[PDB]
Amino acid sequence: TLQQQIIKALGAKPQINAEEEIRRSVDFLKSYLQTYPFIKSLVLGISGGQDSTLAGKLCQMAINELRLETGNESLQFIAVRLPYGVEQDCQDAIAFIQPDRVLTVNIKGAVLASEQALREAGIELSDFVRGNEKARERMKAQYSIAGMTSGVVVGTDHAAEAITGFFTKYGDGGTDINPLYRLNKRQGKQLLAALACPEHLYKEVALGVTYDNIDDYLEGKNVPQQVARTIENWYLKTEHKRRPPITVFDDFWKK
Ligand SMILES: Nc1ncnc2c1ncn2[C@@H]1O[C@H](COP(=O)(O)OP(=O)(O)OC[C@H]2O[C@@H]([n+]3cccc(C(=O)O)c3)[C@H](O)[C@@H]2O)[C@@H](O)[C@H]1O
Ligand SMILES: [Mg+2]
Repeated sequence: TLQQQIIKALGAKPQINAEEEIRRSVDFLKSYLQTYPFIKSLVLGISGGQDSTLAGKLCQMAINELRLETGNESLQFIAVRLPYGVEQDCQDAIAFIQPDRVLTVNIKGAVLASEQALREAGIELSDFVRGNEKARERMKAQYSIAGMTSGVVVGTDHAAEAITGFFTKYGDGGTDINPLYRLNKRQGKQLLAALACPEHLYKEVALGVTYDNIDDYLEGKNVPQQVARTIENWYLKTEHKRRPPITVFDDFWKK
């Protein structure tokens, strides 16, 4: 079935052990940094929501352990707040993560500048397209920071978003390493609970399904046929987002 094929492709599991997965992600980040010792920083955009808070906690834990283990005082986790103009949840998230450094970059000025240049050329953006533009400016900011701090950009992509391609191509989807990949939405909550994250930090119509529908599907459960079709429709439609640019050698789009 397509469901079984998708589940395999995304590495999703019906049930996971919170603590064990926490260590799998942390050990992953630690191992990567020890393999590429020129990397001195982990950069992650924080929004005060479930995904970035979970990833952020794991990143700081990885950095904390590597410091104690190697003695390298130069390693650091950089949390980046990227507000558009002018949110107490972000402060709470920060207090929970206890990041080594927090940088605040307001992307409004740049986004308005990009839109003005486009407008003068004859292109007016719809609010929808402006949203992706915002996501890409956030990507740009994080990569500039990584470039100046010898770091890599950590992504928050997970199975529940990868399956529907619910991310901006080269926007929040533009990252270097994704420690949450394989987990579904509710499983991400499990990890946060295990980390004692303040409940309110992890507690939109675009899709024709709910996150419970998506997580159930990813867990291999029997869902109403039309819900399965909707989910698979999104998956098939967004394969280009989960693969490198298309070349004359590719044939996946021909099926
Ligand atoms: N090992 C690793 N594993 C995972 N991620 C890694 C990584 N090393 C770096 N990264 C990530 O990638 C980033 C570095 O890559 P990138 O941002 O490309 O930076 P970089 O590789 O330095 O790209 C710039 C080079 O491309 C040339 N360029 C660019 C564009 C157009 C043209 C032209 O001729 O028209 C030439 C430019 O002249 C220069 O030689 C790092 O900051 C980090 O975010
Ligand atoms: Mg997310």
